[PDB]
Amino acid sequence: IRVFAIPPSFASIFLTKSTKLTCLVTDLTTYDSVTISWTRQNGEAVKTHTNISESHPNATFSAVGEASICEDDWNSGERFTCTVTHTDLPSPLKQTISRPKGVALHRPDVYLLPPAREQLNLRESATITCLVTGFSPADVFVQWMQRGQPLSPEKYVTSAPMPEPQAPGRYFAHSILTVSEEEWNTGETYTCVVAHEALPNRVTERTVDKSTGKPTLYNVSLVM
Amino acid sequence: IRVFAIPPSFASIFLTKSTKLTCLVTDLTTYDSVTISWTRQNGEAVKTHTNISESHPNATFSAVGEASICEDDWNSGERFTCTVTHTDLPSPLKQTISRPKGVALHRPDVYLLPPAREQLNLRESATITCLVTGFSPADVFVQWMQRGQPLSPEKYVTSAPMPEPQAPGRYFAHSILTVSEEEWNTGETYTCVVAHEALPNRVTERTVDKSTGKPTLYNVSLVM
Amino acid sequence: IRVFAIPPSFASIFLTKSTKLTCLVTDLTTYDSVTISWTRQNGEAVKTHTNISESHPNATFSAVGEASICEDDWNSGERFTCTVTHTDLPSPLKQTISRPALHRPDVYLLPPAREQLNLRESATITCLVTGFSPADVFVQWMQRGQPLSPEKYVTSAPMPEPQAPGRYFAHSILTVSEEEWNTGETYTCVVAHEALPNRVTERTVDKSTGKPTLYNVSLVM
Ligand SMILES: *[C@@H]1O[C@H](CO)[C@@H](O)[C@H](O)[C@H]1NC(C)=O
Ligand SMILES: *[C@@H]1O[C@H](CO)[C@@H](O)[C@H](O)[C@H]1NC(C)=O
Ligand SMILES: *[C@@H]1O[C@H](CO)[C@@H](O)[C@H](O)[C@H]1NC(C)=O
Repeated sequence: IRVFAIPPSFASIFLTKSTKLTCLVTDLTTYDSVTISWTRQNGEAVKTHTNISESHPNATFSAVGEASICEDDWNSGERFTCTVTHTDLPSPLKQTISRPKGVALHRPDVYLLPPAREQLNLRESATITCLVTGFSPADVFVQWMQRGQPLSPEKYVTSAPMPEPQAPGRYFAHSILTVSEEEWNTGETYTCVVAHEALPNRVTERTVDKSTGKPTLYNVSLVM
Repeated sequence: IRVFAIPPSFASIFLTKSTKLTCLVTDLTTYDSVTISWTRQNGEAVKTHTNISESHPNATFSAVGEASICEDDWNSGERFTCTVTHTDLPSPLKQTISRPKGVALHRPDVYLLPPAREQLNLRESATITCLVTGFSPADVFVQWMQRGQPLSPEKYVTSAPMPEPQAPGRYFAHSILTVSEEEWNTGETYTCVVAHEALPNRVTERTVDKSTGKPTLYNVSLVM
Repeated sequence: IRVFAIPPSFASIFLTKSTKLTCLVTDLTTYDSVTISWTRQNGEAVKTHTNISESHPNATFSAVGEASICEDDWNSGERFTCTVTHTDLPSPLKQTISRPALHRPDVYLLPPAREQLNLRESATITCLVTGFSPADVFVQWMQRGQPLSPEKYVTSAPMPEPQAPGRYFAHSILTVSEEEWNTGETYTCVVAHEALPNRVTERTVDKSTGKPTLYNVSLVM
């Protein structure tokens, strides 16, 4: 008898802008016509929690409860409660979840690092790493665009926010993208956008192409 | 007694992120006891309002109503209805606002333009000019940010979007920022963010500095 | 019960060089048998106003008065008056108009951004007209001497300048293909504004406005 609550984080909002919060019911015996509800602080009602899933063939419990909310009732501090009643535990169970205010917010420095000359001199495939350093709290959304056209998410891989070594309560994350290096010899655009809550407009874009940190070599200084 | 619907445009529900619909009435007698009621299509209860304007000099009056809603509720077009009831009206007066759907969407190709070499010869004050072209519908937002932090909202002037010459349904707007010749000749990178309802993260940005017209491989100088 | 005129602007003089006075009536309920009378300050007669107007489509009336007066009395302030004699009024009403600091624009053209000459399909040249007062410059665009069509450029209105107190700015964009602008193509923009001494300024940009003309560096393989 556990009831968990999976909330929507910044990666889940910003990918969709359609905040849906999920109440997970697990650890019972396999009974049908489950009774769950999603309620506010003031006891009202929401969208129905359709798309019930299958149960478990290892005989644990499976029920989800969704509700589509819009964002300001999730940030202002309204607690959202999933209520659970059934045949095993027919007593009213309350699982409350909200957004836990009381944490700082610093802005992510983003550096997009171009592929190293050891990697390119094989001429097989290059990987570009967007480094999203310095920020707090967690839950950043890193995604990649190839000149105003979002790349397929089978291609990049974002890390998880692991806490920074020398910085106190901050984080970092990474996101690598494997370009075929034949596409990097034309060297098009490759911008990395990073959606955090502490930015001014909440979206930062950095870009790197084949000639970005290249210094000037041929300093011709003719004098007369 | 004329009524005016001022629906929040995309500029207004982007720069505050606090969608806030308002409606006004002019040509009204200078008497107290205003009621301006907002409602939905189904008829729930909305936020109240205060801060009613003072008298007109021409023995007339104007009253104002402010509320707050959700953004998906705008994009769903629940035509919110504001009704005037007073001790000087003969009849109920009303307006129904919505989202005017039935429109295309198009991407603003921002281009940031660095000042004319004629103007960095007089040596007082440049004018950097973000050109925001190609979009549809109207109502783009442009904001200038120098080194993360935003510049003062009266050091730059966005125009109003005007229909582009050959392409029919598209528009263009401009925005100019004035710097002096000492701020430009250090470089400062001067970002120009463009907020528009057809961009994937709804915020794009460009940047220029005085080393952008350079060819940055050769530094061909010339001394005397 | 009002009458508003359409006085000549600088764009109304300079585009046509056939300056004219026009005035329309409003808030008057619809009727017929109206007379509008264009009349000078000292009362002498004018060009005979013709081309009678129609009713308003909002249950009211409009009426038009035409005239063609040359520039010396308009630039000095002949307070031109268009009298309405209606049926709503047995009191005929005289509505006068007039032509009421002077700085000069600094036209700078700006050649298209190098981000735009990678698409190779459109380029936008942008005649920035900053500094002037009063409003309503007339900007137009001449290509190789012969003036370009009025459907290949736009121009905003004046909009008051950010830091300057009572001075304006304007803009005008002219769209060319990349094959046009990458083959020479002088593209003069000419501002027409009264506080200029000659009353016209014109400036030019081709592709080669910036290479420094002593040296000429190339990058060969
Ligand atoms: C490039 O040449 C200029 C021309 O005199 C010289 O002053 C400068 O030191 C050189 N820069 C570098 C990085 O070598
Ligand atoms: C580039 O050339 C300028 C021109 O004098 C010179 O002052 C500067 O030091 C040079 N810089 C580099 C990085 O080559
Ligand atoms: C320099 O001049 C030569 C001949 O006039 C020409 O071939 C070359 O293209 C010029 N340089 C550039 C960058 O166009």
